[PDB]
Amino acid sequence: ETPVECFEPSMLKKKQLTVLDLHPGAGKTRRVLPEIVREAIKTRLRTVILAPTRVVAAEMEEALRGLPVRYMTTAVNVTEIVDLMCHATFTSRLLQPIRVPNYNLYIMDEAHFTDPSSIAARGYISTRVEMGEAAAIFMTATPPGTRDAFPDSNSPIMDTEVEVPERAWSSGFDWVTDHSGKTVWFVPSVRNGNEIAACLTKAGKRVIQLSRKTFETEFQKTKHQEWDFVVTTDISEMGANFKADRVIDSRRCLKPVILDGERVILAGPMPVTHASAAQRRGRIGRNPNKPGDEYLYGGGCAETDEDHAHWLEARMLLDNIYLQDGLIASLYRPEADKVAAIEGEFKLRTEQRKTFVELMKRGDLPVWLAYQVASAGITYTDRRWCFDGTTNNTIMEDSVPAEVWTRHGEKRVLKPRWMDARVCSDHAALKSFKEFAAGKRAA
Ligand SMILES: Nc1nc2c(ncn2[C@@H]2O[C@H](COP(=O)(O)OP(=O)(O)OP(O)(O)=S)[C@@H](O)[C@H]2O)c(=O)[nH]1
Ligand SMILES: [Cl-]
Repeated sequence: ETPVECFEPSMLKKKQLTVLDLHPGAGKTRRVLPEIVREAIKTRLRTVILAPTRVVAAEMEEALRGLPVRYMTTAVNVTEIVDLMCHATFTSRLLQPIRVPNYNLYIMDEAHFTDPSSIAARGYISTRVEMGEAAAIFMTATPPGTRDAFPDSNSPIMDTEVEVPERAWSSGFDWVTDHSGKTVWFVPSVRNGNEIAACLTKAGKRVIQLSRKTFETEFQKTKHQEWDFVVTTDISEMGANFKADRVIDSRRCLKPVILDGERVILAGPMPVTHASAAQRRGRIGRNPNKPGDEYLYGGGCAETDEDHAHWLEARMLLDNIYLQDGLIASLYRPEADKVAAIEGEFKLRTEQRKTFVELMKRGDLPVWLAYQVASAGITYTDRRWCFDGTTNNTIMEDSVPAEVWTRHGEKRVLKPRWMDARVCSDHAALKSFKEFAAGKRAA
């Protein structure tokens, strides 16, 4: 229950689940993780290590060099004693009709990650631990329920609430561009990031944008002194290391919300959680001999309620991940109260379960949307639902209805039967959903 400040080998005994909240300067990846891994190899424990991103996974692979650790960059079925993969890869593996190894040790890094695949992985793991099959270590500086937006750092951080631009500006924010150092700017969305980055670029700044779809390749560009701003969504809350001296934090996020069980809207921008604010601020103050890092933030914090879609989507995943004796994993208890749904409420019959996973893995659809289409009895290749919805579900592209040529040869207005705002959030999202609706892409 209570987080612990340092690793101790008793945490590796079955039924133990520990939240490890390491102090600044502890060297989690380079010092603590190899100690845990060596002790795991020592006691012949089948172990998996779960990184939030491929960037962190690559950092772990380096830190663990010379140890028998196998890094699985993709969710392909495999079947030397320590596996390494991303949270998302792990959950994708759980969905395959192949049993995942009987790991007796799970190590999850940046275990505060609130994406549905991470929530689902935490529920599966905590269930395996509760059943005496394994031990688990959840590593995070911001465990569930944290209310401290201003935790300790290696060096003191100068915190100041300011007006943070939410749109492009032409004047009135000279403190933004008068800065001569490096700034990480957290924005609530890709579209907002696009508008802010363009404005900084117009002002002569060298900007790198980061988001979930681009993160691995664009994060590489940060590894040099060749930039003035990183403009990033919340994805950089999950262990992204920057050499910066300032964070500009909107303190805002978008929240996917299922309205009346009929549609998903992206509500907000609204205040971030305390954990998110702490992690954003946590990009700086990291050098104990470099004072003066600055955290400029645009508003207050607020805690999630039950209307956030990711926890329902995690239950949709876990209901369709088998265990022995037909068992269904529960959410990790600190998060279980974020949904009203019970284990099994979303468990689909075999053929519709298969379509559900196809829409997610092949179709790149959000979990909620994939579930609506699968549970309606629609097969994966039937794209008619993308066009026969209410006019109220028309997706707009440049202030006119978006239009798609189907592989059958008709031009159709994009009007999905179920509307999930995430498929048309940004240009990259829409482009993908358009290719999906065109029946062109079976991936
Ligand atoms: N390039 C480089 N960076 C280091 C080295 N040791 C620590 N750092 C970086 O200094 C920062 C502060 O270290 P620390 O407080 O221990 O954070 P940490 O997250 O536990 O450190 P780690 O998991 O990345 S090893 C981190 O960003 C860490 O990556 C090092 O040997 N080389
Ligand atoms: Cl993103």
